[PDB]
Amino acid sequence: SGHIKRPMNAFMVWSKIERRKIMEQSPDMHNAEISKRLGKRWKMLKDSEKIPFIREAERLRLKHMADYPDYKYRPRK
DNA sequence: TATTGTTTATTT
DNA sequence: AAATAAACAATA
Repeated sequence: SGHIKRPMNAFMVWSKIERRKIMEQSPDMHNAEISKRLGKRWKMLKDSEKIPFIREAERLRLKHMADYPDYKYRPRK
């Protein structure tokens, strides 16, 4: 459609993988509960444990700049 | 139907 | 200038 999406931050990068894991082990589980539990877990994670994901987001961000150099975030009502 | 981090938009 | 609001990325 032409709309350029926001880069995934570290929490989104981690959430994708962990949501997939919870889905594989515990299917038939509602997405709101999964988000609540993922938020709690992420808040418990040590900063160092978060390093791979943070950097990964940054990597994606760099790619975003290369793919859409004229891009700026524009939230609209 | 919810979550965190990031950015812009709005109100103070 | 600074506190607050609000949009939004992936996903069942």
